[PDB]
Amino acid sequence: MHIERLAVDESVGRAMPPQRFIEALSDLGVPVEFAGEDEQFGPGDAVASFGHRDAFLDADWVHCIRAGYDEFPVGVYEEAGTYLTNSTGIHGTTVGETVAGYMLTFARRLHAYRDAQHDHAWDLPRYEEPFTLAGERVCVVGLGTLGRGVVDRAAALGMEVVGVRRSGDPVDNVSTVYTPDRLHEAIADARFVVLATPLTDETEGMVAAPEFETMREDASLVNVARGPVVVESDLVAALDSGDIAGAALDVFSEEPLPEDSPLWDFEDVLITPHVSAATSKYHEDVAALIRENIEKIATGDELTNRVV
Amino acid sequence: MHIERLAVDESVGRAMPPQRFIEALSDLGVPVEFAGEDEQFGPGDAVASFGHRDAFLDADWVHCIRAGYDEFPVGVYEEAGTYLTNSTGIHGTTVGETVAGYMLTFARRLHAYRDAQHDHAWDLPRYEEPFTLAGERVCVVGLGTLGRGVVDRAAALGMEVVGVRRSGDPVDNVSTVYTPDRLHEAIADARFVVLATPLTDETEGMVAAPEFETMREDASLVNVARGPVVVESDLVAALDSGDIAGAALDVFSEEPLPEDSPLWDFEDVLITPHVSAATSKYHEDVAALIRENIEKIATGDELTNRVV
Ligand SMILES: NC(=O)C1=CN([C@@H]2O[C@H](COP(=O)(O)OP(=O)(O)OC[C@H]3O[C@@H](n4cnc5c(N)ncnc54)[C@H](OP(=O)(O)O)[C@@H]3O)[C@@H](O)[C@H]2O)C=CC1
Ligand SMILES: NC(=O)C1=CN([C@@H]2O[C@H](COP(=O)(O)OP(=O)(O)OC[C@H]3O[C@@H](n4cnc5c(N)ncnc54)[C@H](OP(=O)(O)O)[C@@H]3O)[C@@H](O)[C@H]2O)C=CC1
Ligand SMILES: CCCC[C@@H](O)C(=O)O
Ligand SMILES: [Mg+2]
Ligand SMILES: [Mg+2]
Ligand SMILES: [Mg+2]
Ligand SMILES: [Mg+2]
Ligand SMILES: [Mg+2]
Ligand SMILES: [Mg+2]
Ligand SMILES: [Mg+2]
Repeated sequence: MHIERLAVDESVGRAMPPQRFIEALSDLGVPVEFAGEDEQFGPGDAVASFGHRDAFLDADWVHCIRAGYDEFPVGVYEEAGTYLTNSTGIHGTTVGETVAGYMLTFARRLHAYRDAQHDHAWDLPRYEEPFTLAGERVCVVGLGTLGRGVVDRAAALGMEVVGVRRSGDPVDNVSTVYTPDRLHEAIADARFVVLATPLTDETEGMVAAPEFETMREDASLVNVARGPVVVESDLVAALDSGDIAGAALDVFSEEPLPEDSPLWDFEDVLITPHVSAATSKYHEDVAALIRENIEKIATGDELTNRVV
Repeated sequence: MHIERLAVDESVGRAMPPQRFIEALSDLGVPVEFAGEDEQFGPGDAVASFGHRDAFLDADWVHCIRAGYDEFPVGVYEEAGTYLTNSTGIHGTTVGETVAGYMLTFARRLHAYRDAQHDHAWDLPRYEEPFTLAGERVCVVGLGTLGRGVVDRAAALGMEVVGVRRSGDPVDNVSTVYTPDRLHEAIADARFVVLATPLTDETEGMVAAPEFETMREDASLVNVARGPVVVESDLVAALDSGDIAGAALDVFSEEPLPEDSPLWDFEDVLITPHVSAATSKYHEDVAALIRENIEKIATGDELTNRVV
């Protein structure tokens, strides 16, 4: 690989202003150019993009500007001989902070107060409603960049932390790590269950009616992974039946979440519009990954975040 | 002083169910009795109360179940020989968590999402709006139990932390401690300014138009102290003018906050109903101070949290 050009697909617009991103890449040593839906690639092309296009298969290298690459046909890239990288490793602080925010919102009742603020109502909680995260248990399912960002902040707040990962191996600040076949043991005693796994064959529909049964009735689910990791209809049923207490949800089976979803109306559900990782500096964070991999290519070393 | 009785004033019901507090004081070595608003007191009586009654001055000891004793006439107690203690030392975790919650709410825009949830609207923030607390500066004004509860959590979240206290003496996790005569220096570069001082002759009206001028236009004020530490009309004016960005307010010059107050309507104000220290274990927290002081009276040692 000898890269002569970085093309920036217009789909990066879904996550950030393209112009800001192009300006963040200006002294790379190769030209950085905007590319639209209908363009052609070839030897020496690198491409930064949000979604997949078949035209990218003519390029040497595609960088997906998301951590999740579940919408990329990974097998076709391998067969085409086209390198594919992702943006894992940059979302730990933003997502960890958002999730700390969700848990504190539930513990301190901030969402109920915000509801009351609209009515100008000085509504006091029941004595038993407010609690402290200190001493409460969180189970973090997926212990990568997102999961660890959550873990570190939960641990800092004095929470008891357990979690689940594919390898079952120790993780700093996690008292007990479980393999995925022991999910029900992991979630059983947790006040919060946080989902931070990629969407894969194995994780799709992982959290469904049996898991909501196992969960504490006073527990909340947090999904910052992908919508289809949860069976959304089972989630609705569990919330209506009281199998769990509530949820903070950033990702959904259909996005935007349809207006007629029952999820919008549960008091103890927080809906956020796939923004748990949002940051005014996203363009710089992704640009740094692109720069790193340019140097890797130039010096003939293995790419950071290589999917295939 | 030899205590023969602990009277539990009915005003404790403003903070916790009195039956829960009475039962948590069962092993004091003296009887614990409820006291209505028309109750007589004499030698041997200790009282546990939320607010002041002149009737208390015939008792030997009043324990205020709040940290703030500004509604108690301290000069009137000293002259009368009646001991006064407060409940400072028990609100660090509850207030610390709530303030962390407020700051994360603003950084991650959760309040705006909650507003959109009511309308079933999938409304992304503007790109420049979401940020991370990590790397941002907070000034904590008041470095006692509440202030340290805030500091420790802000520091753990990766914030730069400075603060203000009377003595100027070092405090763990505060990088620069200022005395109150350098308030403007302390607050000028802060993204968040947090108030955690008592209401005193010195602190009343501390934060007014000139301080809102000094503060960053992108900064937010957090008030978990007492309403009159801030000049409320100057706050409204500052929020209208954009001298600051917003505020999280748990305390007000008049509580409950009047429906007609303009503070309810600012998008970037969070109103909470004097609940930043709310917890379902408050009865246990308050009882343990009372137990402590009972033992110190027996051994004839100096009381904890003695006011006069
Ligand atoms: N809401 C949002 O805006 C965002 C969502 N995401 C989503 O989060 C996902 C995770 O991203 P990131 O943390 O960067 O990814 P990482 O690759 O850093 O980590 C993935 C983690 O998931 C674990 N894992 C894999 N399969 C399973 C399983 N079956 N059960 C439990 N754990 C499993 C891995 O285990 P091991 O450690 O053993 O390998 C690893 O700990 C992305 O794929 C994306 O879908 C990402 C960014 C933002
Ligand atoms: N919203 C709520 O529900 C609650 C509100 N509060 C309020 O918080 C107040 C503080 O409580 P707590 O932290 O327990 O009290 P503490 O006595 O532990 O701490 C008070 C702090 O205020 C500092 N201070 C005093 N005067 C000034 C000033 N002029 N400028 C800067 N700092 C000053 C003191 O400085 P130094 O240490 O140097 O003397 C001390 O560090 C209470 O009096 C009460 O009004 C308390 C509990 C709950
Ligand atoms: C969109 C950029 C991050 C958000 C999510 O898409 C991801 O997988 O990273
Ligand atoms: Mg309710
Ligand atoms: Mg259940
Ligand atoms: Mg707006
Ligand atoms: Mg930051
Ligand atoms: Mg003054
Ligand atoms: Mg002044
Ligand atoms: Mg209104």
